[PDB]
Amino acid sequence: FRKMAFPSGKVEGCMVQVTCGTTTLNGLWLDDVVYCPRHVICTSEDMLNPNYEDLLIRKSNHNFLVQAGNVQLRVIGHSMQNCVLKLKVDTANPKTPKYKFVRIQPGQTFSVLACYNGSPSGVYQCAMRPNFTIKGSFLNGSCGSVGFNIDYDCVSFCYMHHMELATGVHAGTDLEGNFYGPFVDRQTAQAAGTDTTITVNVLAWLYAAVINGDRWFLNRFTTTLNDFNLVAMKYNYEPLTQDHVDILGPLSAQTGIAVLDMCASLKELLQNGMNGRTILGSALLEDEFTPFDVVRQCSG
Amino acid sequence: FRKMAFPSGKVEGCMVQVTCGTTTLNGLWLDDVVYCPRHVICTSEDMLNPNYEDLLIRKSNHNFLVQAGNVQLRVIGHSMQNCVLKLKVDTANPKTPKYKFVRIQPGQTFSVLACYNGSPSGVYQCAMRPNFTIKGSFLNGSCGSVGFNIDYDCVSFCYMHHMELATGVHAGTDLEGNFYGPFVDRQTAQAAGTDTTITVNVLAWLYAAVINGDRWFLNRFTTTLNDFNLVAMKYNYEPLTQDHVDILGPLSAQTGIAVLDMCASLKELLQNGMNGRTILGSALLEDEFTPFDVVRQCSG
Ligand SMILES: *[C@H](O)[C@H](CC(C)C)NC(=O)[C@H](CC(C)C)NC(=O)[C@H](CC(C)C)NC(=O)OCc1ccccc1
Ligand SMILES: *[C@H](O)[C@H](CC(C)C)NC(=O)[C@H](CC(C)C)NC(=O)[C@H](CC(C)C)NC(=O)OCc1ccccc1
Ligand SMILES: [Mg+2]
Ligand SMILES: [Mg+2]
Repeated sequence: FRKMAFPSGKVEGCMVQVTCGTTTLNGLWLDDVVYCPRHVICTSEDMLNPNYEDLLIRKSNHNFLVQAGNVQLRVIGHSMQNCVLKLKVDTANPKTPKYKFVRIQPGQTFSVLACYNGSPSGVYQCAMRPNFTIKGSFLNGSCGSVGFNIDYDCVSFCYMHHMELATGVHAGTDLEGNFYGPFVDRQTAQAAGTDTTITVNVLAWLYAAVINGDRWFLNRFTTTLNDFNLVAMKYNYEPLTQDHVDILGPLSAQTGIAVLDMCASLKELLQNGMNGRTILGSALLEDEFTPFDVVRQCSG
Repeated sequence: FRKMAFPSGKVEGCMVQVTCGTTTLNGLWLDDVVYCPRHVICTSEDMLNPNYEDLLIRKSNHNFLVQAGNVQLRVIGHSMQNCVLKLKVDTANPKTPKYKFVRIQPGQTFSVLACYNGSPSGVYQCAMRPNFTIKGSFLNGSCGSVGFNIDYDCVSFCYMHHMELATGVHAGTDLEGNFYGPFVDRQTAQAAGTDTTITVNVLAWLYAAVINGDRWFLNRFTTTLNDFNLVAMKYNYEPLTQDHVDILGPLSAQTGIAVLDMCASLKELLQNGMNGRTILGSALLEDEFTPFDVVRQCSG
């Protein structure tokens, strides 16, 4: 059981480079539109307190330099949608996959194609934290890298990288420019607030462990939804609902282990620790696998 | 700091499906040759004790069905090289990237494009263990999935998946068909032997932690190569050499922390445990990042 990203080839064909002034970052080229973070128009001084409407008014189509590999795209229109800039270009991307723009929920996962200067660097699998941050690896110039899921042949774009809030914690928007969480694209200190552990993901991962022969943690107890959620609150785990029980149905039926039974095992993991032992090669409870991720990786 | 795979698009364009009899698996289509595990010619009974030379003699070009998406490739020659079958087809793959075949060393890393029926499923980053196994996620029909590294525009293929030795541990060949380790492509029980922790990778990861602000583990001590390797042997860590010290040079110079100083810190991590604390969000020492992987992810 590995943390698996989606194959990134369909997204690789959409990455371009966007330059305005001296600032360069990544753009997503779909049909005849290039999407990128609006702060590409900012100077370093601008970023401390930008008036984006005023700043964009001083830019014309020809101040936006868009480069797809080594061919240069002619910008014929520009528009601000929330925190994203949409650059109308004169050429439809011939590599445009079937795609949708989706806004994901906290606790769902996606792949990130980290890019620099319009060039792919690596791919990794992320979860949208309950506090709407992402724990990623993003260096300067990675802005505009996108997060996505693939359903057969259709790419569902769900995230675009905008900013680093603190060491190792990042924030961004959907592809309509709306930030996930309360963040703004301004270089002023911003609080993310208390995060929580994604309970249903932890349970899915425990099922993954059972499916892969790892079962030391299974205990003699059961529990109730309410009894468990009292334990969940003390450990800053999200409350478990019947919706979550339902989504775990494939895993509970595959293993013959009732969800409430697994909750009892999790509760004892929480109150007693792991005692130097290991689950699926990890010494902490992993919460960045959704139930679908587990079924997917166990279905091929 | 995330475990990052290479962008998989260049490899996606080379995956095909290979069927012989009822057995189907993945093939790698490069130029006018398709590479795949030779056990595609085996029945379930054959796999218990195959005579591959005898079994292949009963197959002609037309018993090999090769499918690239929905177009079918005409097989005009077949050849066994070690444990790999090479199927000469009548069409060069128009998506063939610049590529090399390389045989990696234990402790080096690579990306795996897990595939089923010739179709990409996911990508993840792996290390070749010191005992020449890989800890991956491979279901039935994943054989022929390949491991690779990318240097700018050139794909270095280094691994092809052949078999599961035990729950969660896998074995395979280079692209010349030579198994990594002592394994054979036969369904008989096979020992992998004692694994060891990749010391130089652990040290690189500790540097990654310092680069990312995580430094609680840094201590007041230093040590010597010989003193440290006495501690390494007791904990089944590979001995550290001056070659390894040299490769850590970029990280030691970036952080201002001497390698032997970090070894002292690692030694105390080893003898005292982690005391419920965390390094880069992990509760165990991670050894599947090479020094180059760390420089790469810290260089963009
Ligand atoms: C885009 O490529 C780049 C990637 C970063 C990893 C550098 N992002 C930005 O340039 C972005 C532009 C502003 C207008 C949103 N700024 C940041 O991401 C910035 C980087 C940190 C290291 C300063 N983060 C930020 O401003 O968060 C708010 C903040 C302010 C002051 C102190 C801490 C946090
Ligand atoms: C290819 O797609 C497939 C992927 C496996 C994950 C199923 N591999 C094989 O079909 C391969 C063919 C043989 C001739 C190498 N067999 C295995 O991989 C087999 C699977 C296990 C679950 C039986 N592993 C194996 O034979 O290892 C040796 C062995 C034998 C007996 C008991 C334990 C281990
Ligand atoms: Mg912005
Ligand atoms: Mg074989």
